[PDB]
Amino acid sequence: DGSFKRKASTFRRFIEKGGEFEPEKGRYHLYVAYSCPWATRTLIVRKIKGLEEIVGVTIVSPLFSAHGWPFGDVSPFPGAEADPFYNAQYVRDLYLRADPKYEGRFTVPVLWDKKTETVVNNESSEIIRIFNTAFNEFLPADKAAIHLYPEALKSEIDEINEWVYDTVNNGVYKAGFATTQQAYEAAVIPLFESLDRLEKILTGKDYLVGDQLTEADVRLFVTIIRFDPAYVGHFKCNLRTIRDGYPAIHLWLRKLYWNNSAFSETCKFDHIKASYYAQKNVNPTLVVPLGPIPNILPLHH
Amino acid sequence: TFRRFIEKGGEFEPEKGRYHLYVAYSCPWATRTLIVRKIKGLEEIVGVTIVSPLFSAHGWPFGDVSPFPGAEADPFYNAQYVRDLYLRADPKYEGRFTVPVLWDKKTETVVNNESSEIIRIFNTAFNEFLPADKAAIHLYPEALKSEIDEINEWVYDTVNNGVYKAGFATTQQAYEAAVIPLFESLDRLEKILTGKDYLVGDQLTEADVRLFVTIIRFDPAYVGHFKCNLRTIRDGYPAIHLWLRKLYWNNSAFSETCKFDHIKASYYAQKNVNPTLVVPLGPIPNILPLHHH
Repeated sequence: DGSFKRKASTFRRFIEKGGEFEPEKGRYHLYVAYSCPWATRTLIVRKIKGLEEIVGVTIVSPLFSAHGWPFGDVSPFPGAEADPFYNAQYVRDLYLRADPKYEGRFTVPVLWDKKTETVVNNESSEIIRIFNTAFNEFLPADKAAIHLYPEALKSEIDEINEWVYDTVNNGVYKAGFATTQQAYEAAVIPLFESLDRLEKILTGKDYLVGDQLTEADVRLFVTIIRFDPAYVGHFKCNLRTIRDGYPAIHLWLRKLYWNNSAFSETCKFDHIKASYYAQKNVNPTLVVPLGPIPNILPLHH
Repeated sequence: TFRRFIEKGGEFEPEKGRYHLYVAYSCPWATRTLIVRKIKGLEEIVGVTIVSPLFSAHGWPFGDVSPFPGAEADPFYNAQYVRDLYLRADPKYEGRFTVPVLWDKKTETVVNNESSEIIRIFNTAFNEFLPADKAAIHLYPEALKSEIDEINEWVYDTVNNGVYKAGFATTQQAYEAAVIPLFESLDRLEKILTGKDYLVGDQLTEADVRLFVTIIRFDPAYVGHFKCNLRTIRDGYPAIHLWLRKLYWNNSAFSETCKFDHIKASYYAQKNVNPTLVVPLGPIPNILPLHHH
């Protein structure tokens, strides 16, 4: 075969009044890696909705090991942190604390409940939607009104998300984790056709849907911001680059990054590059290339 | 120790149909001799055999051993690998079994296996068999020799060898120690070539040939596989990029000897660097058209 098949996330609970997980301040905690785009989704939205003092965060080490994601005391790296709560050493320890029999993959992001010591949700697409409303009572009326998945734009967001996820978000992994030439080509060609499609959508536009920030932008951003700095080279996604092959995408990308601090402050290029290029099965030398220079070009304005 | 020349009255007299080049399209050193062979119109005077680009544990295989489009069988000795030629010439030879090999079919020996000396031989050794315009061509003429040597020195050390020093580095430190001077030399070349068509003397010389074989492989192979990715030629060095496209598109000697499929297959089958053996489909195209902005 040789093709990459992503497994689904199995912690799919929400935070709702009267439910198992009541909205509370200081109760829920996000375990993430700065390198993981899926995890970065939740960080971006945490800052967009102003949840920084309502939902906590721990940064695991970018240096994925044989035991998974280590905490910062186990595999030090600038900005990587120790687990504040269970003296955990690997993200795995969190999962097996929630369920010693759990047999899924030990992925970030983890939206964690400190009260019952379990995983509420480990599906990035649901965590950012939780963040749209679940904590609105702890927010000012205007910050609470922020909603990245609004009803009036829902279907259009869903329609773009479906193929962006399949051929772009996951497409880069299907290309880079392919182990045959046939599997590699079957992923990378649709990837770049989807980029051609996105380029037309974004021509003369600042946002994918409705001329305003939505989760479709967030979800696409975490892949594209990583494209030139890592996916082009390490994952062989190199038919062309964003900065020189897709001017509309490139402009959209630079405006998100440079004009909206939620996108730039959660973007750590050293974590990103260290993580991908430490994958032995793809890059045995473990060398991290010094390029591209820069990680993202200025807006020029 | 195979560093002999072709001169009248010498061990290897200039003769037609006597001398033969064994090369791989993927190797830039070997490609030097292919480019100069066509610049000097030597195609029907000096023969060529294209070995397989799929380098093996036994070295360069011939095309019957490791088939690949355009790779050929050895026409003369049923050789399987390039080493067999070397050991035909001298069973005790203990050097590297490199291409290019400039081979003497008469006495069955290696005349020369140094690409820098082969392309110089080609400047004059066969001029008696050529039309006047091809015979007058000289890529290392006396009046530019010192200038060609000066640029060759650091091009060879930090660019020709440099992409290999970076790409074959096994530590972060060695890698950076190689790639940084590489791109500083490219910055230097960018200045030299701003508003110029040739590195030296406003005319084609071996300096252009020697730089071309590295740069033509830069975006299609060295950027990704050898991590020479601070910036690309096509987007980072417009002067180099123009010089390059003029050589390729205006001079058939540069383009007809350029087989990007051989180049990419050869680099990306290096198991120690790219264990998956996948060959990227990009960049698209391998070299942009001449009238592109």
